[PDB]
Amino acid sequence: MGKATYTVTVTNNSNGVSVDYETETPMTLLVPEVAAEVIKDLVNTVRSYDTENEHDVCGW
Amino acid sequence: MGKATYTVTVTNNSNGVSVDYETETPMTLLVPEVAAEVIKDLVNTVRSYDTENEHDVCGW
Repeated sequence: MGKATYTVTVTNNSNGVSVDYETETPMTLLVPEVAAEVIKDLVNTVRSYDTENEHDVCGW
Repeated sequence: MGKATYTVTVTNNSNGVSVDYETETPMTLLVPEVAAEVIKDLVNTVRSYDTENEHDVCGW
């Protein structure tokens, strides 16, 4: 099993919220639009657990 | 114990290499220039181990 994939894990030490996402991106990793979306995607996901559930959205 | 920080890990399932980075970026996480560098930096670091040279641009 030798595929080209990447695992980006984003966790908040302030909220202690961990979030991992498997994304297979070669050069796209260097890409800002992709990296930004990834970083934001991860964060967006981390916050996703904050909003909707466990308390209603407010701060955000 | 109440600090604001984030843990972004980057592992290449293709090279089985992993790289973790602890950075404190609130809104920056959404920023592409920051995320791009964070994503590229992470990758650059992961690849850094692939290259004999272990000197990667990351503030100095």
